[PDB]
Amino acid sequence: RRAGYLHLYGLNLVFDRVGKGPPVLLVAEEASRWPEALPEGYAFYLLDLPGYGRTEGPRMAPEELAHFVAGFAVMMNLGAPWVLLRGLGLALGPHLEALGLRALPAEGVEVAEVLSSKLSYG
Amino acid sequence: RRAGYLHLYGLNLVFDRVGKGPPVLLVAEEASRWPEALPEGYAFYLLDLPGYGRTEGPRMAPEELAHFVAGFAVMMNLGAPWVLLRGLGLALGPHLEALGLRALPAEGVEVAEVLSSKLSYG
Repeated sequence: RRAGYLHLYGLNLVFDRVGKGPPVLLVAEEASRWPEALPEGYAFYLLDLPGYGRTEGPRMAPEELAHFVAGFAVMMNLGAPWVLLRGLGLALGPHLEALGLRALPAEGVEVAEVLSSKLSYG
Repeated sequence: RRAGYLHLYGLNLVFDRVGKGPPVLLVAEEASRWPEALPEGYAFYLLDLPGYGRTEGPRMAPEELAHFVAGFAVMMNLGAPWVLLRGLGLALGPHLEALGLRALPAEGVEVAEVLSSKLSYG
């Protein structure tokens, strides 16, 4: 696994990367909320949202946070990756949708099962 | 006015730039639709939308084009710049606002009057 950061909106948003394949954003308060073994075949980006984990920043409302996530997708040239949500991430869902990013709640369910359900044979 | 380019969403969006200060996006089909003399104090970015002028691209819907504009702003680290509209650009207004950018119609007015009026009156 690997850590890195993107300078965006005057902040340095820290995140973890791992895997190769179509890109998928994993969004919770921070990378630590995704402990499960992730599946092969996808380029995962685990964001630490501003104000949590390793990303220094102020505490912002859900809609402001959603712009940081939409901002991340375009600045990293990920196009329109799917966004899995957990914890504080859940509250971003509606806002992400309005920004053109499909949001998939993954609270209490492993990433491997989510990507399979919403993709695998059906 | 210095010409430039930004690779975005697979395309090379050409734009003209002039001025220093708060950033301001002038969006119409392309740059030459802003003949007026622009006021000092703003960093103006005049876009040639995909498919028009110097920007090679397919004909896209207004909601799709609003995405390019938003993409341009975060990509160029412009924060939340106001977007003045003219011609084709006017159709983008609603979608732009929904993406978090304030759109101002500049159909009949020269940019300087639009900005001084919006900033000073009301």
